[PDB]
Amino acid sequence: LYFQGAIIKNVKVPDNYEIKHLIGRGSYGYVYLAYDKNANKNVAIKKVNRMFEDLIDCKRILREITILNRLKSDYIIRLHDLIIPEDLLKFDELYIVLEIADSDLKKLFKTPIFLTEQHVKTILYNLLLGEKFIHESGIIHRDLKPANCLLNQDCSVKICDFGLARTINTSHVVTRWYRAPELILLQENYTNSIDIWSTGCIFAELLNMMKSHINNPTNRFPLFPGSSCFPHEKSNRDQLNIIFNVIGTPPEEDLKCITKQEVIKYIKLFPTRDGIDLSKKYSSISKEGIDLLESMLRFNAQKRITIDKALSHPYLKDVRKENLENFSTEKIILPFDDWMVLSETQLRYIFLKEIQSFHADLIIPAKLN
Ligand SMILES: Nc1ncnc2c1ncn2[C@@H]1O[C@H](COP(=O)(O)OP(=O)(O)NP(=O)(O)O)[C@@H](O)[C@H]1O
Repeated sequence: LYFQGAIIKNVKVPDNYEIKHLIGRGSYGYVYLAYDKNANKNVAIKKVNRMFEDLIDCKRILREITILNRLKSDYIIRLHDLIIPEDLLKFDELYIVLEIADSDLKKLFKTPIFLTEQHVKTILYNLLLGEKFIHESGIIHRDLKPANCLLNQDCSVKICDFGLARTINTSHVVTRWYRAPELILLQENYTNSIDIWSTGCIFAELLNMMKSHINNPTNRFPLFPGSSCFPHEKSNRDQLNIIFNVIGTPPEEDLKCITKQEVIKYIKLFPTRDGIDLSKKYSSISKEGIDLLESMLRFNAQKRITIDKALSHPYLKDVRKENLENFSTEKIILPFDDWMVLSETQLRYIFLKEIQSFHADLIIPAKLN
């Protein structure tokens, strides 16, 4: 006769944080509502377990933490605190304290509520302002999806979950539904256009919330749900399949970017087909709206609409705030680099320095230098 309210049990955090309840979960973390006595505010606390088993996963959480700690924007979720581990040399857990948000787009999409088109617009624009800041800081998030676009009741969007981000120069559930084809196809280089693609996918799901497109909330679906999310060739073949089913086999101009012969030949062996007509799928929105949607979802990363053009797109004139597009921020420097293979030792050092940024007096063990 166990109590389900024993989900709070595993969460051990300094006494100034009062754990209230569970709010959300992903493939890596469970996150909890908590009240902070010292700051007088609600916060979110992400707990990540088993964090040195796999070192690729370890690096992931370091990247998430180091990025958010060096970002300063109302459109990116704030890093409120990092809790000192009790065992500084052998800790396998980490408590990440974040600015709280009311919700997230994945939750909204499941709720039995309908949005107006102004809502859709307000939200997409807010998302794009966030992506702009990510760009101007010389980062590509690389894994934008409904789960990591947090939402507040006033329609403001806060981006999170930067563990897959890259800089501009075990087994888990893995969602490939918002991945750009170039990424699916594993091409050498890529730009922020990768985040615009993801934005297009999200936009389709924002469009689903209008009653005139979908009368019954039960039946809102992602645009590209091809890949299976549970544990390279087959998963990506299905994800590439469904993308072509929607936007079409690509034309020759789109294939000129590609470097490797075998990839072109892989592509070319998907039977030629035309897209769906998205105007017919989303037939309550203007031709401008559909233009914005179709521009974000171009196979050609080069022809895909840019952040700046999406912000200034006529479909969003009604909500645009050119005042907020113009800000000044520098390219952040991360305390490690993408290529760097790093030891447990070295990764524990960098964690503790970040934790030290929030806790001035923390002393890093000599063993970890
Ligand atoms: N600051 C926050 N405020 C409120 N809810 C949050 C916050 N951060 C995360 N959540 C909720 O927790 C979920 C998981 O967060 P996320 O950062 O994706 O965890 P993760 O497992 O570490 N990353 P992923 O596996 O890519 O989802 C989100 O989809 C939200 O429902």
